[PDB]
Amino acid sequence: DKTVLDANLDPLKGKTIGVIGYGNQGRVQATIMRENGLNVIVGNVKDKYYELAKKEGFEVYEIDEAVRRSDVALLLIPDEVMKEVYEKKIAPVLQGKKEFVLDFASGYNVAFGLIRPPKSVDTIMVAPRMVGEGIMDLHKQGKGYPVLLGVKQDASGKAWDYAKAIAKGIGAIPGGIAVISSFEEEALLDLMSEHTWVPILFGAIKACYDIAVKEYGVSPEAALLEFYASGELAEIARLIAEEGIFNQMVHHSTTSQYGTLTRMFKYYDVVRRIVENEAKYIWDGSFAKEWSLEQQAGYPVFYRLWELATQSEMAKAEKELYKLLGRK
Amino acid sequence: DKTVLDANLDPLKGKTIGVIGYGNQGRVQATIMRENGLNVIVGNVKDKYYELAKKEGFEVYEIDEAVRRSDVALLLIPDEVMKEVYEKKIAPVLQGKKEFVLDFASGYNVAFGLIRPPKSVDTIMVAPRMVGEGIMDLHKQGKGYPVLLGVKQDASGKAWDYAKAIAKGIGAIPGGIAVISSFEEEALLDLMSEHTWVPILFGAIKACYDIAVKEYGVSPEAALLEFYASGELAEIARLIAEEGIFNQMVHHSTTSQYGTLTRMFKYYDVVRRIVENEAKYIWDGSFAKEWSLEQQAGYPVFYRLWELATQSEMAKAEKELYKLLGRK
Amino acid sequence: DKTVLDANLDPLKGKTIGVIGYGNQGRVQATIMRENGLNVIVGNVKDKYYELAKKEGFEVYEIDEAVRRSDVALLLIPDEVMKEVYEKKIAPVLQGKKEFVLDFASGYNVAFGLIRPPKSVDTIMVAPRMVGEGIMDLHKQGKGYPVLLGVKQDASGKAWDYAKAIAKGIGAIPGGIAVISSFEEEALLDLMSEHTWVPILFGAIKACYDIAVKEYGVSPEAALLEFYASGELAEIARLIAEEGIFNQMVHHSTTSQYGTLTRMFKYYDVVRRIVENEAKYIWDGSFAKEWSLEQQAGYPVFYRLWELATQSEMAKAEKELYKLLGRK
Amino acid sequence: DKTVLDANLDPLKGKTIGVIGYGNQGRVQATIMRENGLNVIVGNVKDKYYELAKKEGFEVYEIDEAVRRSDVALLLIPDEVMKEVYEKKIAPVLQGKKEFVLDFASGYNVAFGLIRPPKSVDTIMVAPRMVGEGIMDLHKQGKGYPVLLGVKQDASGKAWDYAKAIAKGIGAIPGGIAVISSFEEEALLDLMSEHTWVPILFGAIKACYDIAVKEYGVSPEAALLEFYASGELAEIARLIAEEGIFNQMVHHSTTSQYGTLTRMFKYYDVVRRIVENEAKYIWDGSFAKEWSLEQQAGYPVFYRLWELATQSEMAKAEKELYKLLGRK
Ligand SMILES: NC(=O)C1=CN([C@@H]2O[C@H](COP(=O)(O)OP(=O)(O)OC[C@H]3O[C@@H](n4cnc5c(N)ncnc54)[C@H](O)[C@@H]3O)[C@@H](O)[C@H]2O)C=CC1
Ligand SMILES: NC(=O)C1=CN([C@@H]2O[C@H](COP(=O)(O)OP(=O)(O)OC[C@H]3O[C@@H](n4cnc5c(N)ncnc54)[C@H](O)[C@@H]3O)[C@@H](O)[C@H]2O)C=CC1
Ligand SMILES: NC(=O)C1=CN([C@@H]2O[C@H](COP(=O)(O)OP(=O)(O)OC[C@H]3O[C@@H](n4cnc5c(N)ncnc54)[C@H](O)[C@@H]3O)[C@@H](O)[C@H]2O)C=CC1
Ligand SMILES: NC(=O)C1=CN([C@@H]2O[C@H](COP(=O)(O)OP(=O)(O)OC[C@H]3O[C@@H](n4cnc5c(N)ncnc54)[C@H](O)[C@@H]3O)[C@@H](O)[C@H]2O)C=CC1
Ligand SMILES: O=C(O)C1(C(=O)O)CC1
Ligand SMILES: O=C(O)C1(C(=O)O)CC1
Ligand SMILES: O=C(O)C1(C(=O)O)CC1
Ligand SMILES: O=C(O)C1(C(=O)O)CC1
Ligand SMILES: [Mg+2]
Ligand SMILES: [Mg+2]
Ligand SMILES: [Mg+2]
Ligand SMILES: [Mg+2]
Ligand SMILES: [Mg+2]
Ligand SMILES: [Mg+2]
Ligand SMILES: [Mg+2]
Ligand SMILES: [Mg+2]
Repeated sequence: DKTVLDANLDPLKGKTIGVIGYGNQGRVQATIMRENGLNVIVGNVKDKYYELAKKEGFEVYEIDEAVRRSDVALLLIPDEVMKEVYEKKIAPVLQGKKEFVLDFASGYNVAFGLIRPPKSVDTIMVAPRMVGEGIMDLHKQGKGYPVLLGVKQDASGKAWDYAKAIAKGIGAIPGGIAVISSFEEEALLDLMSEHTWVPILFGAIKACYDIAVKEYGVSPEAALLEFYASGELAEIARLIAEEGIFNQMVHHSTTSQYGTLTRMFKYYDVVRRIVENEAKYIWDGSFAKEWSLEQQAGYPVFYRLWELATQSEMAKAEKELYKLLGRK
Repeated sequence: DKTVLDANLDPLKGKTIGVIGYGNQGRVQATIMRENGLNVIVGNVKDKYYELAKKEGFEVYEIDEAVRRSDVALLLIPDEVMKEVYEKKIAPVLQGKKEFVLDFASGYNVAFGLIRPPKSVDTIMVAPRMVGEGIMDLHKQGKGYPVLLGVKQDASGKAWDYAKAIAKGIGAIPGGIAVISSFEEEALLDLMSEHTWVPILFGAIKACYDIAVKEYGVSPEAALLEFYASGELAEIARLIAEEGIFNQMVHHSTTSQYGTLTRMFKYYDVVRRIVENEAKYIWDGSFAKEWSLEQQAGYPVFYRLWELATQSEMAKAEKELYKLLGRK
Repeated sequence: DKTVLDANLDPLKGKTIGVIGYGNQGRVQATIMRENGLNVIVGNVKDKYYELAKKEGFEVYEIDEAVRRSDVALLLIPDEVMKEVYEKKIAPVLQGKKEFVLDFASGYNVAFGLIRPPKSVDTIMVAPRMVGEGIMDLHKQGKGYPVLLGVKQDASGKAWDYAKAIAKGIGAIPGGIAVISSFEEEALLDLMSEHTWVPILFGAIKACYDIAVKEYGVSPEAALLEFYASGELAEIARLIAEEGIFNQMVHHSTTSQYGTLTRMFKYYDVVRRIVENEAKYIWDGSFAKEWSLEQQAGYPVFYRLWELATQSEMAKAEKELYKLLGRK
Repeated sequence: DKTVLDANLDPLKGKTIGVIGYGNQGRVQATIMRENGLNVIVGNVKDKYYELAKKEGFEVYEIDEAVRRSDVALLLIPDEVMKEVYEKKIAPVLQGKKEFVLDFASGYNVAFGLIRPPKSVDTIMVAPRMVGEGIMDLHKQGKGYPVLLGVKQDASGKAWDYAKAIAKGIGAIPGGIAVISSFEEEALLDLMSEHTWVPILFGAIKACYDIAVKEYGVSPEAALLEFYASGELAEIARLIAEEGIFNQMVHHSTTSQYGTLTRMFKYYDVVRRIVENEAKYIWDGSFAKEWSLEQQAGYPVFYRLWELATQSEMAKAEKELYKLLGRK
């Protein structure tokens, strides 16, 4: 199928590579590649992470300097401010180039047009789905991890093979896999999760707490223990990742199975409508507007919601309890 | 009535005039006026259009220089960025003046307060309704064209006569006509069209295509031919402009007349509600906010909708077909 | 694909052809075919058009006489009364035949069963999409035009090749194209347009006028100029036919693009429902009933709506204005 | 105001007049005019009414003969079939004329386009509002009655003075009055009554009977006596015509006044909506279609409703009762 289990490493050997950032990915992928036999460099804001980068033995010039030396550059930095940084300190230098290849971790800025490099640059993506520490927790096992391949602009007829070259350049295949997919799909997917089932889950838990306490005279401690203060969810998620989402439930009681299945098929349409609405809202570009403007305004809503969440009854009770159990 | 069929040319003879821009209008109106016996100048961004402007024999200083020399200035440039340009490079110079007269092509920026010149400047508008090439396609015929007159600020008791002086200074009357109307009316009108019947028309066509193909098993080619790939609409519009909208239909079949009339009077209320909503949305200033913010954010929605429109089935089919017919 | 770019001319050479009518199509297609090397005749009501037909050098017997001489006949006459004329003056003669081929310009009467010739006649259609003058405006250019091919009844196993023979017999391919499609598709398409986007467009324009005048104190002249009294729509339609519907908008302002796209995607569902309703109403045969009965009753609704449209405020204002501009 | 209290009689003296029909109006108006000093004739179907017409001393040729002799003709015949009769036996003769003037009693057929005489005939209306016997019940009193003047087509610049000449030619002014009004207004008005308050009244009475009998155990006799079997309504209507609709109520009890006024102002909106709907239905021409088709089909609905009304309980009870009181 569309999957790729391993591929070549030719087009990157003989060229220099530009690594922008030394955070989670930057450090991991950079060290991996250096250990994969390639000449590489680093670009970074000269701060604590720069200390750590030059510590681990990576020559780190300024950003634009690392782009002048490299014919490839990977922008392993945030998604909320990258626009300005590209406008000022990268776009000029890039205009001073021919045959360049720019690859990102997230498609937010490109899928929505906030960054439009010239037609003189093959534009690509790949993105893994971990938080990043799992990838060393797998590399020391000699394993490989899964990722999502994308190409935005092709000015060399080689963007795809460059894609797989990079892929193998970071230690994903062989050992994991590599999927191919537009910038658009990656962004859509990453945002659907953050907008559909995570918040629904959290709101459901909060509602259960509130109800159980204010309408059935229950002790906060017991509610917290049942819903999330226990590690039940973690084990369930592990079993899901191992065996499968449904086959996981064989280790439960028949009562749990029955209730879960019935109520799942009973409420499927509601959440379906919700997911439709949110996915549409994303496909159109509305959420990117919303979020960019919330930055420009000074993050008021962010602030207020962070406050309301922590000043809620559930959070205070969780505080007292976690204190009791010694949990920090 | 409020119309004016021709008027004087006195207050502009003896004065210098400031022409900002050499695009469609700028070039046409400027050449017309030079050919109407007036001393004029040009202000322009020094680029290809500046090449063409100095080509056609118009001394072109910098913007602010052309405003220092002139006691009148006309801002024949876009509507999305004009704000900043006025703030930086025009407002200072203007503060260095007394007795100035500023006229625009569109009232967007003034009707909504994005540009508020001092009380030391008679502020006016006029705007034609063509795309611009029709006006030479009429001037070489010695004809005149119609326009909309507006006055925002009067500090000389002469703004209206300056208005008609300008009017005749561009070759509209005699030969066409000149209407008088606020900045507000012009903006309201130009935006109602772009928000009510153009998009409704396009959506209706798209829906007809989709339905005919996915529910009645029709070939894309035939659908495209019927709906818009033919020049039927062009001839209809021409006859409308010539004879009248309804009298135009006498050249149709009685079947078409009957169906059209019945369905027109049948759906009038719906579109009426829609038009009410949109006109209200405009009168209040909401759309200007929406659009300015969409600029500040980086044009995400614009980008995504441009993509969705071109990646639609109808567009791909139109591509294949137009290729077949040799149409570029 | 289903398209055909040129084909044979064999089955019509050696046979006589029956041309019923000398209107727009009749004259054009008849002259074309005579100029394509075929023996042809004409059938016509002996009136001014008969004068013009015998003028241009076409022997014109009576209808039934032209059918007795020909083994093919094409009924290039209206769609509202053709039924009776076929019942009286054509059905008998046709019953006096074997091996006949009848082709029409519109499928209304056949797609809905108002005319059911015998199984002794291969029954076909083709229909172009112009108004008719464009076809000489193309033939003098040596070009060809597009059309829609259909076969209703096959009693010779040759109906399709007769179809393409006729096609080339009228100067469409080579130079244009020829699509194949049932009688049903042609009728459905021609009627969807006349019922969905034309009347919606007109009602939207009318509503905009009414609103702008009665709720924002606008002068009728300016409204008329903006909405349709200008030739803006004609140029837009031309660019659509030339470049494409969406690519056409690149010549507009970004403001117009943004508003149009947003409002198009915002109102797509409403017009979709409307189009569904009307297409269903047509597929079932209801509209044909409606229209036939409106004929039998004496055209009352037709009359009254024609009156209401012309006695509207917009029409009177358009009258005064068109008078001012010299437009007849 | 628009009223006219008396006028001239000149244009009709010296000309012959064509009177079509000898029914209620025909006889009355014809005898009046003969008694007003004018040369007149009659056209009639040769039947009992023809017997009566030639009885009263009016030479009566055939219809077309009476139109050949006259330069004016008045069509004092029904509204359901007049179309055909005009098509066959009047349109030809009329085509054989120049300078003709046709006046009707009702605008149904003309206001809706079922009869469109040539531009060689000044087309007019006037219509009285009685049933016809009241007009002799007034003429023997030397009085005059009110009527509604209308002009459809003017080919002599004299249609209005012909109108008033006719008016005085029938004994309406002086003594009554004459209003001027389109064909459209007359038809609209005559049909609104027959569709709004007459049927509402009857349905209300019927509902009151049904309710009182089936939910409060009342004797049919008493219900019939209260609601309509008494002549209460007749006296009320007389007082309305004499004094005024509201001033009429001073002769009632305060209880009746209070209840009537309160419930009138309480239900005004409902009946207003109903009247709006029906008036719209008429203005468009829909009802004329409905009624013409009900003729063409054979009057099924008419028949069935006539049956249901007479086979109702109320009608049978009214039968028994009217029998008791000797009323036929
Ligand atoms: N756990 C996560 O957050 C994951 C993040 N990603 C992607 O990697 C990127 C990193 O995300 P995070 O590190 O979590 O965000 P973060 O909030 O931790 O960003 C902190 C870093 O951004 C720099 N920075 C902050 N503001 C800056 C400014 N105005 N100008 C220049 N530099 C500035 C700082 O130097 C600092 O090193 C994101 O774009 C995301 O798309 C992908 C997988 C998981
Ligand atoms: N066909 C149309 O678009 C019509 C335009 N108008 C009015 O005339 C004006 C011109 O419209 P268009 O030429 O079509 O827009 P446009 O998109 O073609 O504007 C391009 C011009 O704007 C300049 N420009 C762009 N960005 C700039 C920036 N940041 N700073 C300085 N200059 C910048 C460029 O030098 C370029 O010459 C509009 O404001 C509109 O209200 C009136 C009738 C029709
Ligand atoms: N512009 C258009 O109206 C188009 C028409 N067509 C098709 O071609 C046909 C012609 O349409 P139009 O010429 O526009 O209609 P039309 O209203 O112009 O019809 C006038 C013609 O019909 C004849 N006619 C009228 N009543 C008649 C009657 N009772 N008995 C015998 N002959 C009568 C007349 O002699 C006259 O020549 C239509 O059926 C239509 O399907 C196809 C493309 C465009
Ligand atoms: N009381 C009323 O009905 C009112 C009538 N009018 C108007 O006066 C006219 C007379 O109305 P009515 O006498 O009540 O209608 P009606 O139902 O009494 O019509 C009977 C007359 O119509 C003739 N007739 C019937 N069918 C015919 C046919 N196929 N062909 C030729 N002649 C036919 C008959 O010979 C007969 O003389 C109407 O058109 C109406 O507009 C105006 C005021 C009141
Ligand atoms: O929620 C629980 O504790 C479980 C049960 O079956 O009772 C294991 C799922
Ligand atoms: O849509 C069509 O082709 C028309 C027809 O009457 O059939 C000309 C309007
Ligand atoms: O962008 C504008 O203002 C247009 C107008 O409606 O006049 C050209 C489309
Ligand atoms: O309905 C009645 O009998 C009346 C009353 O007042 O009781 C006279 C009106
Ligand atoms: Mg994710
Ligand atoms: Mg994310
Ligand atoms: Mg416009
Ligand atoms: Mg605009
Ligand atoms: Mg059509
Ligand atoms: Mg049609
Ligand atoms: Mg009446
Ligand atoms: Mg009546």
